[PDB]
Amino acid sequence: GCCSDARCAWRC
Repeated sequence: GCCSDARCAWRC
């Protein structure tokens, strides 16, 4: 589950 870059992840 990848979402907003400053808190949630980009790597999935």
